[PDB]
Amino acid sequence: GLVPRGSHMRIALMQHTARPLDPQHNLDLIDDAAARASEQGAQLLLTPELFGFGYVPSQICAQVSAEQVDAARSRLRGIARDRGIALVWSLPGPEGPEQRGITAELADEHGEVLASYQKVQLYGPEEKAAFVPGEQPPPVLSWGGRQLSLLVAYDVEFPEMVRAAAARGAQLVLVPTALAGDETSVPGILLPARAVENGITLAYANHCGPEGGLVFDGGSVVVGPAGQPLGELGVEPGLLVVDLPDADYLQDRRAELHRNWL
Amino acid sequence: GLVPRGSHMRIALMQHTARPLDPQHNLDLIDDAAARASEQGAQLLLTPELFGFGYVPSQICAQVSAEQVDAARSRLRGIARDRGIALVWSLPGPEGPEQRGITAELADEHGEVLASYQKVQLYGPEEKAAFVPGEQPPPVLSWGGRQLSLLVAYDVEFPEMVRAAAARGAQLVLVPTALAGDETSVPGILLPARAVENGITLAYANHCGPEGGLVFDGGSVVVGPAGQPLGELGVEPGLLVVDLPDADYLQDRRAELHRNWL
Repeated sequence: GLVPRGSHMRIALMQHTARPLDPQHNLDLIDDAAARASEQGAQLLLTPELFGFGYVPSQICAQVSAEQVDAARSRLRGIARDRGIALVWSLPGPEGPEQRGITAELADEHGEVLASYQKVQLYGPEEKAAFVPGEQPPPVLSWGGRQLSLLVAYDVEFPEMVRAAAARGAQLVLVPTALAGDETSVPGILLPARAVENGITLAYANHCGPEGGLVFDGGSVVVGPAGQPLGELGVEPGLLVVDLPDADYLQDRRAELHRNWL
Repeated sequence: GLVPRGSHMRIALMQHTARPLDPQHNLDLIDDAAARASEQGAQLLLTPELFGFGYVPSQICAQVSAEQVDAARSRLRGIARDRGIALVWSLPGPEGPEQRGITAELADEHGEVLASYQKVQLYGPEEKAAFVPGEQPPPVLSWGGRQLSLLVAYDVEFPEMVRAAAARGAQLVLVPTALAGDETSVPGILLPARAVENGITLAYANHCGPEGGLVFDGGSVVVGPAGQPLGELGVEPGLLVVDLPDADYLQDRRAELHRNWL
C-alpha cells in the first residue's frame, strides 16, 4: 500500500526458482523482481543464495569460471542502477574456482557495491568441497537510516554469527538463503530466536520449488525484534514487501566469560 | 503411565507458588512434590529458582542469613533422601549475604549433592544488588545414563550459556526459573531454539501465580532436540512428568572465529 506514517524503510524479498547454470534466465528474474519491488516503493531487494547460477555447488565449482561470475556480478550492478533499487545478491566470490567462497553483496540504487561478505559457516560436504569458508566478521554499515549487515544461509543458524553482527551495531540483518528438505525449524524456530535474543530484524530470502536436484522450501520471512513475522511467504514463488517501523541482552551478556567457554 | 519401552529416564518438574520468606511452607511444598513425583516413577525432580525463600531478591539479601540458607539446604538434602528422588533446587549460595550468588544444586536420591552452579547472568537491578554473579562455566556430569548440566533462569536466554554446557557434553540441561510479566517468548521462542541449535533437551521449571509482588507465568516445559515440547504446563500449578526417549552445529561451528567476535 501507501508508505505508512511511522515508516521510512520499505524492503522486498524475492522468492523464486532458479535454473542451474543459466545466469541469463536467473538474472532476468532478479531484474523483473527488482522492477516490481521498485514500483511498489521498496528501497531494497533481497535475493536468495547463489540465485544467479542456481544452488548447484559442485557444478559451480566444476564449470563456472571467474569470468562468468564477474559477468553476472556486472549485470547485477546494472540491475541495481537500472531499476533504481538497493540490491542484495549472492554469488560465488571473485577468485578462482578452488579459491573462492560463497558471497553476499550489497549494492545501492546507483549501482555501487557498498559491502561484501563471505559465508563463514559452509553447509555439508558438497558446499565444503566447492567453496572456501570466509574468515571475516560480518560487515555493518549505515543505509537508509539504520545499521545493516549481511549473513548467508547456514550462518544465521549459529547464534554466534548473528551476535557478531549485532555486537558491531547491526539492526537489520539481510540473509540470502537456499534451504530445502522441509526444514521448518530454521525459519520457524531459529530465526525468531535470533531476532529476539539480539533485539534485531532479520530478512531471510529463499529459493522455492525444484531446482538442482532439490525442492526448496520457500518460507521467506522478515522477523522483527519481538520475534514475530512482519511478513512471510509459503512455498509458492513471491515478492514479499514489508515496511519496517521506525531485557538488554547485548549489554548484560558477559562476553569475557562466554568467549572462553565456546 | 507405565514406563515406556524405549525410555529409561522419567523426570518431573514442580510448578507452584512460593511464599516469600516462609521456607517451612515452601520446603513442605517441594517435599510433597518430591513424594508425588517418586510415586509416578520419576527419578528426578526439578524445582524453580529461589523457591525455598520465594523469589524476593532484596528481602533475601536483607533478611536471610547464611545459617537459614544452610538450614533449608539441609532440609532439601533430606527431602532427596527422604523421598528417594534426585532433586534440583535453587537457593542463595552459602557465603554471607553480600558475597553469595543465586545457585542451583543437584542432589541424588541418597541425599548427596553432586553438582552446584552459580547463576552467571543476573537479571535486572534488584537481582544485581542482592547477589554476586557466578564466574564459572556450567557443570556437566553423568547421571541416569546421560550428561546432565545446570543453568538458572536468565542464563538460558543467552545462547552462549547453553552452548557452554553443550560444548562440555551436556545432553539434558536443567533450569530452575522465576519468570513473570507474561514473557511468552522465553519458553515459546528462546527455549526451543536453544534445544535445536545444540541438539539437546532442556527442562524449565517456573513459579506460577502471585508471589512477592509479581505474578509468575507458569509455562514450565521440557523441550527436546527437535524443539518440540515433550510436555508443558500453563499458568496453573502442576507437576509435569515426562519420559525422555533414549545439521551438526556443535561440530561445524567455527569456535575459533566466534570467540573473538563476541
